[PDB]
This record gives sequence, C-alpha cells and structure tokens, in this order.
Amino acid sequence: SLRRGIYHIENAGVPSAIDLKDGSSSDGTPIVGWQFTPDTINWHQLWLAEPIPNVADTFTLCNLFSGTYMDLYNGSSEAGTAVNGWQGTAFTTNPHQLWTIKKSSDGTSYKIQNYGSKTFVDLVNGDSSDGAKIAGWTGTWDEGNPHQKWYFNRMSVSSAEAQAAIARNPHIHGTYRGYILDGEYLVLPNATFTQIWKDSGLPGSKWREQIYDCDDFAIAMKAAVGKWGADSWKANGFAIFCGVMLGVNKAGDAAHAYNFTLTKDHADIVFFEPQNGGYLNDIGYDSYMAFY
Amino acid sequence: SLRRGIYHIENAGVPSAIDLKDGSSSDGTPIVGWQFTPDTINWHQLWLAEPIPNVADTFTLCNLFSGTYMDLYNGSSEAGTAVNGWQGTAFTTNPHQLWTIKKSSDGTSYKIQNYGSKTFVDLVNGDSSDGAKIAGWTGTWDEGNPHQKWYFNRMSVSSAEAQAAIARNPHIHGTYRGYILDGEYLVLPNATFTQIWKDSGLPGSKWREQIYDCDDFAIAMKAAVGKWGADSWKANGFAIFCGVMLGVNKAGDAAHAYNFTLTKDHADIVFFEPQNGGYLNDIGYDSYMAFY
Ligand SMILES: C[C@@H]1O[C@@H](O[C@@H]2[C@@H](O[C@H]3O[C@H](CO)[C@H](O)[C@H](O)[C@H]3O)[C@@H](O)[C@@H](CO)O[C@@H]2O)[C@@H](O)[C@H](O)[C@@H]1O
Ligand SMILES: C[C@@H]1O[C@@H](O[C@@H]2[C@@H](O[C@H]3O[C@H](CO)[C@H](O)[C@H](O)[C@H]3O)[C@@H](O)[C@@H](CO)O[C@@H]2O)[C@@H](O)[C@H](O)[C@@H]1O
Ligand SMILES: C[C@@H]1O[C@@H](O[C@@H]2[C@@H](O[C@H]3O[C@H](CO)[C@H](O)[C@H](O)[C@H]3O)[C@@H](O)[C@@H](CO)O[C@H]2O)[C@@H](O)[C@H](O)[C@@H]1O
Ligand SMILES: C[C@@H]1O[C@@H](O[C@@H]2[C@@H](O[C@H]3O[C@H](CO)[C@H](O)[C@H](O)[C@H]3O)[C@@H](O)[C@@H](CO)O[C@H]2O)[C@@H](O)[C@H](O)[C@@H]1O
Ligand SMILES: C[C@@H]1O[C@@H](O[C@@H]2[C@@H](O[C@H]3O[C@H](CO)[C@H](O)[C@H](O)[C@H]3O)[C@@H](O)[C@@H](CO)O[C@H]2O)[C@@H](O)[C@H](O)[C@@H]1O
Ligand SMILES: C[C@@H]1O[C@@H](O[C@@H]2[C@@H](O[C@H]3O[C@H](CO)[C@H](O)[C@H](O)[C@H]3O)[C@@H](O)[C@@H](CO)O[C@H]2O)[C@@H](O)[C@H](O)[C@@H]1O
Ligand SMILES: [Ca+2]
Ligand SMILES: [Ca+2]
Ligand SMILES: [Ca+2]
Ligand SMILES: [Ca+2]
Ligand code: NA
Ligand code: NA
Ligand SMILES: [Zn+2]
Ligand SMILES: [Zn+2]
Ligand SMILES: [Zn+2]
Ligand SMILES: [Zn+2]
Ligand SMILES: [Zn+2]
Ligand SMILES: [Zn+2]
Ligand SMILES: [Zn+2]
Ligand SMILES: [Zn+2]
Ligand SMILES: [Zn+2]
Ligand SMILES: [Zn+2]
Repeated sequence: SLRRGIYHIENAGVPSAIDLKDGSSSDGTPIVGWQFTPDTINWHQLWLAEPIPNVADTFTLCNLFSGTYMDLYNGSSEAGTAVNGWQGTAFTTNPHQLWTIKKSSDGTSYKIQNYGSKTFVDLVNGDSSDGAKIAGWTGTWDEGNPHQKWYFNRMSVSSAEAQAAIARNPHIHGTYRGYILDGEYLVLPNATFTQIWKDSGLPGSKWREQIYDCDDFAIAMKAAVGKWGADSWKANGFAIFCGVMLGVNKAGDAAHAYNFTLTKDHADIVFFEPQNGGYLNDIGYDSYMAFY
Repeated sequence: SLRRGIYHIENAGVPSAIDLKDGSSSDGTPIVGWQFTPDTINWHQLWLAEPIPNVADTFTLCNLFSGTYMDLYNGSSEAGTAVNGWQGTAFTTNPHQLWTIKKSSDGTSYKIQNYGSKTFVDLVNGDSSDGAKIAGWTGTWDEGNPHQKWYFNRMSVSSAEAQAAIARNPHIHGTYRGYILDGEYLVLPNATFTQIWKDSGLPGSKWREQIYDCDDFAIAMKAAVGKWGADSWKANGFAIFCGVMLGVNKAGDAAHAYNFTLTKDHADIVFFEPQNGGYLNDIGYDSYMAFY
C-alpha cells in the first residue's frame, strides 16, 4: 500500500513529474508533465496523499503549494478527459477527486485510477515536453504502458520513521528522551535547510553568554523552519522536519544545543550547527534530548 | 549574601531607583535617582550583580540596558564623588567598579560600598527629584541614614528557583521531564510578555493542522522572547524567562503545546496560551515536558 505522505510523482517512461501549472489555486488549473531538478524543492510538483477510511488503496492528492486537489474534469470516463487542480477537502466523497493508487506490473511504479471513472492518469503520448497534457485514459492494472506508470518518490517521513533514524545514530546519550510534535514531515534538501537558515538572519547573530547562546540559535532555527512551512505551503496536515537537540560532550562537563535534519534516503540524521551552518556526522556532543 | 542576579535598586527613604541617565553607553554617563513604575520594565534602572571570586560580598553592577558598569569617578574617597556608567568587565580588578553590598542596620535594605574608596553610594540630600545626584559619600555600615540604604528588588530567578516554581505547580504529569537551557532569567511582567507576543505577529497566526499548530505557536513565542532579549539589552550573562511545555489532558488522549511564565513573587508558574494570549492557572493539560 502507498503510505500517507508527500510524493514527487515522476513518469516511468520519461523524466516528467506531475505539475500543477504555475502552482495556481484557480479551479481548472491544468495538471501537466514538467521536468524537475533533484535535491531541490520542486514547488509545483509535490502531492500530499491522504488515505480514505473504509475505501482500500484510495486517496485524495493535494498539491502541497496550491492546497487544491487532483480532479478528473466532470469525472468523465472519456479518454483524454482533463486532469486539473480543483478546490476540495482531504476526505471528500467527490469521486472526481478520489484516486486508487496501486503498484504497476513492474512492482515499483504505481498506476493512478480515478475511483469514479476507473480511467488512469496518463501522460498523453509519453510527451516529455514541459506542459505536456495529462489526462484520464482507458487502460488496465497489469499492462506495461509507461504513459500510465508513475514513481511515487517519497519526500516525507512519519514521526515513526524520524524516530528510527535518530535511534540508528551512534551519538545518542544513555539518558536520551525524544519529544514528537507532529505526524508527517517534509524532509528538506540541505540546500533549502541552509537557505531558511540564511533567510532567518541567524548567520549575522553573535554568540552572547545566556542572552543569545547555543539554545537561542537552535530554537530560532526551528521557529524559522516552522514559519517557512506555514508561509510557503497552502496544504495542511503535515510539518517541515527540523529537530532541536541538547547534547553533552565526552567528559560530561559541557552541554550544547544544535539542530538536526535527515539524509536523502531518510534512514539517518545529520547534525546542523546553527552558529555557522555546518552539517556534521559528529558535532562532538551526544544528544540527551530532542524535540522535532 | 546578595545573590548573583538582576535588581531594581530603590532608595529606602524616597521612591527613587538607581538610574543610568537616558540609559547611555557613554563613559561618564551620570547615575541618578529617578521615579519608577512597578510591574513594568524600568529600562534604565536594572543592574546585573556579578559576584567576584575570593572577595567576600563584592560585585560588579552592570546596567542591563547599557552594558556599562557603576563606576566611582577616579575611585576618589572625597564625599560627593560622581557615580557614573563606565565601560568595564564582569570580573574587573578596577576597584572603581567593585562594590561590597551588605544588609543595612534595618536588615532588609543594603548599603553599597566602593571596594577601593570604602565610601558608600548616597542619594545626595535624600533628593527625590528625577535626576538627583548619586555620589560616593563617607558613612558607616551600621547607621540608619536612608540616603545610603537601598532595597535590592530581585527581578531575576536562578534556574534552581524556576525549577522550584514548576515543582510547586499541581498540573505536572507523573512522567514530567524539565530541560534547563540557561542559569539566570529576567522575569517579565505579564504586560511585557503580552507585548512581545503581539510584536511577534502570533495574534494574527491561524491554527493549521501540523503545519502551524500548538507546537509552532509555543516555539515561535519562545524564539520571539529570545530575540527580544538579545535585541533589547547590551549586558550578557542572563536570559529572559519564557518556558515551553507539552501537556496531556485528563483522558490521556490529547496533547497540547503552550508557554509559561512566573508570578510577581517568583514562587509559582502561570500558563500562557500563545494562540489567544490568555494567562491561566489551569490550561486543562498536565505538563510531561518543559524547556526554559
Ligand atoms: C504505444 C501504444 O501504447 C498503447 O497505447 C497508448 C494508449 O494506451 C492506453 O489507451 C489505449 C487506447 O487508446 C488502450 O486502452 C491501452 O490499454 C491504454 O494503456 C494511451 O496511453 C495513449 C495516450 O498516452 O498513448 C498510446 O496510444 C497501445 O494501445 C498501442 O497499441 C501502442 O502500443
Ligand atoms: C540628615 C543628616 O544625616 C547625616 O547626614 C547626611 C550625610 O551623611 C553621611 O555623611 C556624613 C558627612 O556629611 C556622615 O559621614 C554620615 O555618617 C554619613 O551617613 C550624607 O548622606 C548627606 C548627602 O546625602 O546628607 C546628610 O548630610 C548626619 O550626619 C546629619 O547629622 C544629619 O542627621
Ligand atoms: C517557483 C518557480 O519554480 C521553478 O519554476 C516552475 C517550474 O519548475 C520546474 O521546472 C523548472 C524548469 O522549468 C525546473 O526543472 C524546476 O526544478 C521544476 O520544479 C514548473 O513547476 C513550472 C510549471 O508549473 O512553473 C514554474 O514556475 C523555477 O524555475 C522558478 O525560478 C521559480 O522558483
Ligand atoms: C456532481 C457535482 O459534484 C460537485 O461538483 C464538481 C466539482 O467539485 C468540487 O468543486 C466544487 C466547486 O466547483 C465544490 O467546491 C465541491 O465541493 C468540490 O468537490 C469539481 O469536481 C468539478 C470538476 O470535475 O466537477 C463538478 O461537477 C458538486 O459541487 C456539484 O454540486 C455536483 O454535485
Ligand atoms: C525608555 C524610556 O523609558 C521611560 O523613560 C525613561 C525614564 O524612565 C523612568 O521614569 C519614567 C518617568 O520619567 C517612569 O517612571 C518609568 O517607569 C521609569 O523607568 C528614566 O529612566 C529616564 C532617565 O534615564 O530616561 C527615560 O528615557 C519612558 O518614560 C519612555 O517613554 C521610554 O520608554
Ligand atoms: C588607574 C586607572 O584604571 C583604569 O582607568 C579608569 C577607568 O577604567 C575603566 O575605563 C577605562 C577607559 O577609560 C578602561 O576601559 C578600563 O579597563 C576600565 O576599567 C575608569 O574607572 C575611570 C573613571 O573612574 O577612571 C580611570 O582611572 C585604567 O584604564 C587606567 O589605565 C589606569 O590604570
Ligand atoms: Ca503538532
Ligand atoms: Ca540562552
Ligand atoms: Ca544556555
Ligand atoms: Ca507543528
Ligand atoms: Na483507505
Ligand atoms: Na565573592
Ligand atoms: Zn461526477
Ligand atoms: Zn510512448
Ligand atoms: Zn558520540
Ligand atoms: Zn553551546
Ligand atoms: Zn566525536
Ligand atoms: Zn583608582
Ligand atoms: Zn534625608
Ligand atoms: Zn492538572
Ligand atoms: Zn494544541
Ligand atoms: Zn483542570
């Protein structure tokens, strides 16, 4: 089963991702194929898959930027029916906006079937051009046709996944406690994480004993990523990943506050030093507390 | 013994506090008597008393706003010698800037004696006028003379005092852990705490599921008080008091993030709701975590 989370949805045939054109909130905004840059935020190309209760393998897909939903126009079963952004809700009963998403015959990519029409999301003609039509189209669950096959490239972690990544780290103190704030987090590329650090003005902040020392940098960095999340995205029902940790050194006579993010592969954490913007596999402290 | 911390220093004879005139960082800025408003920040009238090691009952007094030090001009023992703000350091050996501070004969107020001159800080003529001279003056440790007697009205708590105030609260969960970030905190009047909440723009923030929900409000409020502290005060070696808590309800099926401050008398905590700016003795959750 596809898990609740944020996905970059990439065609199995050509390197085109599902793109809400200009990220418009306008009803009837075309959803198209568009080229993408890896290890960035692809601003118009992120989709929040919300599972529907009591309806197997079926979801809403909410554009993270627009807060509008993938919508089969008038729910038509006609081949070539437009797939657009449209206003909706996370648990709608509008079958225009309900998508059964299951593994293709290749066992890695998925097919996206409209719950109402039973037609499939199709990159018409396998066109790799920026702005290529995406439509609802006849097809089957089993066929190889790559026009209708999509890699769901997972951009988020559950809190349980974030907890596993921390637990895998060697720099966790024996007294560690971890405090979970949210359920599902968008993992940032380091490029973006760094940019939010710059845009916060933390690079200009001077260390001052107690009045602006390591706890103040680490908590400011988390607030800045919180603020960036609300101000950047119109969808709800997720957070941005940015941890705070308190750590103790080896001698056990010095504590230090810092941040942490997650690796590309979501498997491990990386320490961030909000006083200089360094990423470290070893920040010279072992964490006895985290909140994220 | 006077404890390390921040004091509003008020004359025992008349309601004049020790005031660095216009809060100037200029060397030779006059220190004067000036009327004050209770339960505000008295911006020019707060002094950080730093104890000197191996020198009994002797301190630097750093103006919290200017970051400059109370200084007996040329360390003269002549009656009427000017007491000014001057550049210095927290553990100077400059005896112009070193002050032996011990209880008066009334056992509540203190006398302030220059370590070098052995003359006392004196509100000349007990003049209650705004801008009245304060000078180094002959006198004794035992005499009643209220010109040379000063209430040290304590505005800060140790981390140990903040810990005692939390532990006295009935709304602490059995699983509570508390994480201490700093050593000495300026306690804010609710008026100021509220104003920092307004100036943050949190009153305009909408609750949004995960993306800006209670953890985001509470952490934003703490960052805003951190920022206000650094941006407002030129002294170092203290923090501003603003706690985060995570709490669980009575049913044990709902968690909520919020802030907490301290009472006037420093003895108890009060819960703050950063989504509406309410102060509450009972926020309907019991804290299982705090950092402050
Ligand atoms: C290259 C082409 O692939 C298949 O064609 C696709 C179309 O496939 C889908 O629709 C057709 C009917 O037109 C049929 O229902 C099929 O089962 C289904 O997968 C469709 O993807 C369009 C739009 O992108 O492009 C191609 O026409 C196949 O039917 C053709 O024989 C041929 O191999
Ligand atoms: C009202 C006045 O109080 C005492 O006088 C103070 C001064 O007191 C201090 O200085 C005097 C010498 O001038 C003396 O050394 C005394 O022990 C010491 O406390 C001083 O505070 C000035 C400046 O504010 O005001 C008064 O003159 C006392 O000596 C007087 O007899 C008289 O009772
Ligand atoms: C917000 C906007 O993002 C970029 O433009 C998008 C564009 O982005 C994708 O395609 C570009 C090349 O056109 C790159 O491969 C990016 O990595 C992709 O994310 C598309 O989403 C189109 C169609 O909706 O909209 C554009 O606004 C970027 O080029 C802009 O500078 C800007 O940051
Ligand atoms: C059968 C039809 O279903 C709904 O209309 C859809 C429409 O639905 C969404 O957008 C409208 C506003 O246009 C409302 O906000 C709905 O709540 C949304 O779910 C879209 O799906 C478009 C494009 O496919 O098709 C319409 O038919 C409903 O609003 C109508 O009243 C009607 O019952
Ligand atoms: C920063 C400044 O603070 C206030 O003015 C100070 C003044 O403040 C004290 O005296 C006033 C009345 O003059 C009130 O009692 C305040 O409660 C006191 O804190 C003094 O510190 C003088 C001498 O250095 O400087 C003034 O700037 C306030 O009146 C101003 O509006 C302003 O906020
Ligand atoms: C004996 C004298 O002590 C110092 O000068 C003081 C002066 O000290 C402070 O300010 C100066 C700059 O004027 C330096 O930063 C010192 O480090 C500070 O401690 C003030 O206390 C004034 C006013 O009472 O008196 C001067 O005599 C020292 O700097 C001199 O060299 C000299 O040794
Ligand atoms: Ca939350
Ligand atoms: Ca601090
Ligand atoms: Ca600290
Ligand atoms: Ca949140
Ligand atoms: Na389901
Ligand atoms: Na001492
Ligand atoms: Zn319909
Ligand atoms: Zn093709
Ligand atoms: Zn380690
Ligand atoms: Zn540190
Ligand atoms: Zn190491
Ligand atoms: Zn001297
Ligand atoms: Zn008098
Ligand atoms: Zn309770
Ligand atoms: Zn809440
Ligand atoms: Zn209650």
